[PDB]
Amino acid sequence: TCPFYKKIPGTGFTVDAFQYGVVEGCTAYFLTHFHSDHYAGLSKHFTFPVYCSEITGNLLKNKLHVQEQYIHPLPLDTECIVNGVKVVLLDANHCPGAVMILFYLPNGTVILHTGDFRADPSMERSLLADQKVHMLYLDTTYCSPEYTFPSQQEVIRFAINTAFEAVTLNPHALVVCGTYSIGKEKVFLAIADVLGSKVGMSQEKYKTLQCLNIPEINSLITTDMCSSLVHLLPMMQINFKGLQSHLKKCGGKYNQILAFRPTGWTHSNKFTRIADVIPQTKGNISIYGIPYSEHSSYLEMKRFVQWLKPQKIIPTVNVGTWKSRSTMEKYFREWKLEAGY
Ligand SMILES: NC(=O)c1ccccc1Nc1ccc(Cl)cc1
Ligand code: NI
Repeated sequence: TCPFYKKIPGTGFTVDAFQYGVVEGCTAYFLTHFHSDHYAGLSKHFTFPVYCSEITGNLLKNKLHVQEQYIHPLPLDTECIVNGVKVVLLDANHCPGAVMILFYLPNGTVILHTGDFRADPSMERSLLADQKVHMLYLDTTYCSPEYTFPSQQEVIRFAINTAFEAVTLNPHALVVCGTYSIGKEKVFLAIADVLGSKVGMSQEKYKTLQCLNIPEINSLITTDMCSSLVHLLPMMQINFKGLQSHLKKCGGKYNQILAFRPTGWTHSNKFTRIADVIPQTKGNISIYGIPYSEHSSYLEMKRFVQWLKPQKIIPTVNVGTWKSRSTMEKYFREWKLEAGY
């Protein structure tokens, strides 16, 4: 059974609703981004129209093998008509190809669905600037004031400086970066650039990256592990056992590993500043957890909502518990009161 918060009222549309079989009355299925919790249920045998970004469409065709006849890519920042309803896709500042969707209902109601997003002041000068939004379907992943983390720029600066220092001190050190989905590509691209290397990876991960429309990508990545001093591995392998095993396979080219695990928020954010972050170390292996978020912090979310001033908010994350739901509702009321709205 499809939950109410994935249905767009007054339309034949659903958002990120592929795991419920045939949804009654749904004439078009929207997909905000290529993360598995959102595409769950899509496969090569799907036979209904899917609306999405160009990048998401590349991944559907090449990774999930969805037939081309059912994939409907739309350009960003452009008014489009879908089954008689005006829609716009906006960049979500999440992972590559991730969008927010604006729906202009026949009755005059306007709905924004954020998908997954990291709110930014630049969104205040998108096509959102024009008009009023009645309903906001909101990515509430980190809707609580304890959720603080640095800018993506500060986190990248830390990674680049850490990697460049380590490898300049020891030219026989290998850098390893963990991954389990698209998103957070800047971490490994920025480290490789400072080291004057391509990023080496599996054939499957190389395929995925070739779908993302990243400029000059052929100059940045490779399947030839031997040529590269920055390697990607599955996130599950970023531990002392997994990294020891990998070092053995490199045939005496390297004698040290510096590894990075990009996480979201962790509790160590409530104690430590980014500049003060230290690794876990065992012998010749060191592992840094870095707080590289592709979701809004509490403060970024609050600013966005107080700027937009929607009439109604519908959370799409943390909706499973009464405690979570009551906590979010109390923050929404605070924000409204403080705004003078
Ligand atoms: N869920 C809601 O819609 C809501 C509930 C309780 C109190 C306020 C609310 N919505 C809101 C908050 C802040 C702003 Cl700026 C605009 C709308
Ligand atoms: Ni996501």
